[PDB]
Amino acid sequence: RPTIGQQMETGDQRFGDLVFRQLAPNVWQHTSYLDGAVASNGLIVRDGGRVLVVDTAWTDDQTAQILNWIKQEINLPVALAVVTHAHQDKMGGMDALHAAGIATYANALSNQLAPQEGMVAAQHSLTFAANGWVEPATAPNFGPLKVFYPGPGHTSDNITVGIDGTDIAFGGCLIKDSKAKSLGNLGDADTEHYAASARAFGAAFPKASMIVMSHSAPDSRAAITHTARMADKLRLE
Ligand SMILES: [Cl-]
Ligand SMILES: [Zn+2]
Ligand SMILES: [Zn+2]
Repeated sequence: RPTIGQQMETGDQRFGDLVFRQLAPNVWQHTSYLDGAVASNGLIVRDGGRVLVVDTAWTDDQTAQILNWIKQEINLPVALAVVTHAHQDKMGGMDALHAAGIATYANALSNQLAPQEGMVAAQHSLTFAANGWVEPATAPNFGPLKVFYPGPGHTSDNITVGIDGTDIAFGGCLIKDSKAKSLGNLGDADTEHYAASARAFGAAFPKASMIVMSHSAPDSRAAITHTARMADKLRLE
C-alpha cells in the first residue's frame, strides 16, 4: 500500500498522520504529533546516494512511517540518524530505526541520560571538544551534517546541526521562534547557561538564514536573538 501525499493550503504534504515539507533541493522537514496535540520537527537530508535523518518522531510507528515516506519518495538507503536530545519528541522512535538496521548517534550525555528519560539509547556516542564542535572521529561520514554542542540550555545534552551547502541550521528544542512568549518545557533546563548556549549556536552557524526548530515552523535568525533575550530575562528572575 502506497500513501498519496495530501497537499495543504501552506504547501506541506500530509502523508499518514505526519507532515513533510521541503526546505531545499535535498532537505525536508518531518513533523509528527502527540496528544492538546503537539508538533515535533526533525530533518531528512539526501546526501548523494544515501539519506541521513535528524531526530525520530514521538513513537516507533510514526518513525516507521517516516522511513516509509523516504522509501516511497526518495528511494535511497538511510545510512544514519542523529538525535538531538533525550526526550520523547527526539528519541521516542529509536526501536524503529534499530529494527530497520539504521546506525544511530547521540551525544554521549544523551545516551547516559536516556534510561532516566524513558528512552532507548543510541548505538553510538558523539563527544565534543571544549569549543563545542563534535570530535570528527565520533561522527564518521556525516556528509554535510555539522554537529555542535552549544552548552546546556533546553537540556544539559541538547545538540545542534548545520547543513553544509544550504542555509539551514537545526536548533532543536534549544531555539524557539521569534514570536514565542516563553521558553516552554523548562523542567530539564539550565537557566544560568541557556542564553550563552543559544548565542553560541548562532555564532557556530553564522551563515544560516533558515533556523529549523522542534516546535514551530522554520524562522529567521530573529529566533536566535529572540530566544537568547528570553533566556536572559529568565536568568535575572
Ligand atoms: Cl513508541
Ligand atoms: Zn526536549
Ligand atoms: Zn521537546
